Amino acid sequence: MDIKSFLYQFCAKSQIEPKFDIRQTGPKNRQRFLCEVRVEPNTYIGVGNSTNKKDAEKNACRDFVNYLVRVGKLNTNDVPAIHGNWTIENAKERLNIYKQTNNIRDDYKYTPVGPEHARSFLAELSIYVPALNRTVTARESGSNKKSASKSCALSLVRQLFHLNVIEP
Amino acid sequence: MDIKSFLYQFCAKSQIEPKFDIRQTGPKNRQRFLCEVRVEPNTYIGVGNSTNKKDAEKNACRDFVNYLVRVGKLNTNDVPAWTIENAKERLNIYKQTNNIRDDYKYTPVGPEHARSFLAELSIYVPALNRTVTARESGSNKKSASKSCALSLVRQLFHLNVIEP
RNA sequence: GCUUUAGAGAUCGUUUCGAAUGAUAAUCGUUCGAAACGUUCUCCGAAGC
Repeated sequence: MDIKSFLYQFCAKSQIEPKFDIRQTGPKNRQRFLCEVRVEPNTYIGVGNSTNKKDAEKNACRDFVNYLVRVGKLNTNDVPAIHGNWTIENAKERLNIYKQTNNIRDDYKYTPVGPEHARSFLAELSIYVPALNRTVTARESGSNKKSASKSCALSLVRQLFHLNVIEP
Repeated sequence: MDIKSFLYQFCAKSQIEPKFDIRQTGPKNRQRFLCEVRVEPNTYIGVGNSTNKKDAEKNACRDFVNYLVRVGKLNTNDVPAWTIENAKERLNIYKQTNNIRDDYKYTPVGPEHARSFLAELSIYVPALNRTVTARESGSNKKSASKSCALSLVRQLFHLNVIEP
C-alpha cells in the first residue's frame, strides 16, 4: 500500500482528513520542500523534507505513522513498506436501471474534443424502443467521460420521459 | 489558462508561492470544502468553497485575483475568465544539417494503467545508402526517445560517422 | 534553438483503495476523498553547446 493512502484511510474512520502545510526553502535550483501534517485529535505535527512536494508529503506521513506507532495508537504489523424532474444528479442512475431492465448491452461511445491539455469529450448512446419501434439518441459534451455520459443519459431519459416509457 | 495556474505563474514572477488551507464543513449527507489562500505580503485572504476541493481552490484563487485587480497589481485584461544523456543532443545536430524533418513515431502498448511506448525513427543517411533505423521502448515517451536516439548514434559511432 | 538536470501548476485516460448514500453471489451505477502508471500544455532554477 501507499503511506499517504494509508494515513487518509486511518482518518477516514473519524470523518476527518490530515491537514498538510508546506513551504519551500532552498536555493532556487536545489530547492527543498518542508512539509508538516496534523490530524485531530492529536497535538503532534509530523514533518518531512524532499526535493519535491509529493515526496515531502509522504515522508511527513510516515513520520506521523511513526508517532502513532510510538504512542501505541497503531501496531507495527498494520503498517507497510425540470422536464418531469429529471436532471444530471438523477438521470444517469435512472437510465442505468432502464438499460439493465431491457438488456440494452450497448454502452456510451466517447470521442475526444480539443487538445490533450484541455481535453473534453462527447458521450453518445442510442436506445431502441421496440414498443414504439423507434430510436432515441444523444451526443452531449462533458468535461470528462463521466460528466459527458451523464448529460448524454440526461438527454436520453428526458426524451424517454416525453414518450411515457419512463416515470418522473 | 485556468485561474489557479495563473495565480501561480503570477507568483513565480517574484519567486514567492501561494499558500492554501483547506477544511471540510458540512456533515455526511451534505459535506463541503472551505479553501483560504494567501500570497505574501498581501494581508488579503481569498475565500472559495464548494462540494469538491479543486473547485474550492479555484474559487479561492478567483477571489484573490479579483482582489489583486481591485488593488491595482493586475489589470482585468491580463486575467482569464555514447549514452542516453548525450545521445539525443548529438543526434539532433546530425539531423540538423540534413534537413531531416522526420521525428519519432511513438506507439503506446500494454494496458493504459501500465503503458510502454515504442519509439521509431529512420534516417536516410546518404554516406552509405543504407537507411539506418532504431526501434526502442520505454515506460514513457522521453525514455523511449532517448533509447531510440541512443541506438541510432551507437549505430554510427560503430560505422564511423560520429566522433565519440 | 538543442541537450542534461532540481522544480511548480493545469489537463485527460486507465488502474486501485477508502468514506458515504433476510441473506449468497453476480452485475451495472451516483457523491466525496486518496493512490499507481501515463499523455498533453504553461511556468521555471541551474549546467553544457
